[PDB]
Amino acid sequence: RCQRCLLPEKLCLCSTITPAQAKSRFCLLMFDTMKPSNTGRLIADILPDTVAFQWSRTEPSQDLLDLVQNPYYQPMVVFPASYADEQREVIFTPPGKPPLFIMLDGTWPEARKMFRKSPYLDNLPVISVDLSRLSAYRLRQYCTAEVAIALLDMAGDTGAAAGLGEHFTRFKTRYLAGKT
Amino acid sequence: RRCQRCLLPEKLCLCSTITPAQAKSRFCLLMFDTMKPSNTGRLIADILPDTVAFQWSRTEPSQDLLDLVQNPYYQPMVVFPASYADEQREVIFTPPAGKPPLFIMLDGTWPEARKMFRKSPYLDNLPVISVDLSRLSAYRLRQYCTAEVAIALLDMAGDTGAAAGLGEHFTRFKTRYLAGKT
Ligand SMILES: CSC[C@H]1O[C@@H](n2cnc3c(N)ncnc32)[C@H](O)[C@@H]1O
Ligand SMILES: CSC[C@H]1O[C@@H](n2cnc3c(N)ncnc32)[C@H](O)[C@@H]1O
Ligand SMILES: [Zn+2]
Ligand SMILES: [Zn+2]
Repeated sequence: RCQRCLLPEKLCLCSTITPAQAKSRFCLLMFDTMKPSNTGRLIADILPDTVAFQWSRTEPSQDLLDLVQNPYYQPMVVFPASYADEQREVIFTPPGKPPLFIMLDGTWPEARKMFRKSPYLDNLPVISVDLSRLSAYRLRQYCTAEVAIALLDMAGDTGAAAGLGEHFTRFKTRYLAGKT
Repeated sequence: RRCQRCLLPEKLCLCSTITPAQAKSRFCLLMFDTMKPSNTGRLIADILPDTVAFQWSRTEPSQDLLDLVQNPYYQPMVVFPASYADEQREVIFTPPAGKPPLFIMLDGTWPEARKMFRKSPYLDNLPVISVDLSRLSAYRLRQYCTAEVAIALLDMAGDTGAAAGLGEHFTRFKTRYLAGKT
């Protein structure tokens, strides 16, 4: 197995990676800090400015707090609108200020716990994802990578959205064939 | 649900990725019947579109096939393991210089290629070329199928650009063929 791409050495895709540029930026809030089937790591392959943090219940990192409170960005929590309280601001599109998409990586019981017990995210708006936009990139819950492609298209980053789609498709195919 | 041109599930269609190459060598596929997706001889035509294919016949060979294996513009070779040749049969381990090579492939199952090798009087005066398969290492590829053999022959003839192009195309097909199988 390759160590960079985690695919068996006969199926390495590291030679095919070509990054794209986007006005949007991603922040990965990880619960365990990686398994080969985790799709959030594919985002950094196409957008190397992606930042990642290990989630902590008691003591959040000072690097993380300085980012979500940086007025340069318009931060927003990416989580389905059904899970939000009646007073929580919910939006359906990313507004001038470049978005900072905060993803909650992990299984659904863990992403719910991260959503419910992080006081530093409670004043941020929630963005509900229009997954219908995956049709324009010929893609069919939905993993962290598929949601990211929809967000890039929602913000006008078509070049980066198309790139992540071909890279994600390239990975899924070599992953299935590696099981054979 | 399956693409008609590449014979893979439409979600794994690779037709948009095909880029042809150019080579001094030419291929002639002698086939036993008409297609199963795991048959690899068609990948050669994707990268070298001047490939010609004929249906084998025990009684009446075609005149397009007979005129081509007697056209003195080419140097024709029967691609077959030398172990099955008569002791008087000329055997070679490299394509000669000058005249461009014309590789005659016997595509089918090993009982079918053996029958064609013995019952074709129009092929018996031609030399048998023995393929050097260790050349597949230069293309990161590990008997073998028809397409794998053709990559070696291209390398023996000095057509490295086309040998590499067919290398990617073969790996692409095999990867997407295994994935859609699961
Ligand atoms: C493996 S959990 C997938 C993650 O992607 C994001 N996500 C997935 N589906 C949705 C959705 N329908 N709406 C908003 N965010 C989502 C959330 O960050 C979630 O924790
Ligand atoms: C019978 S299907 C195998 C295909 O690979 C070719 N092939 C496999 N091994 C050899 C070999 N050792 N010498 C020549 N052709 C071979 C065959 O001629 C046919 O095209
Ligand atoms: Zn790799
Ligand atoms: Zn196709």
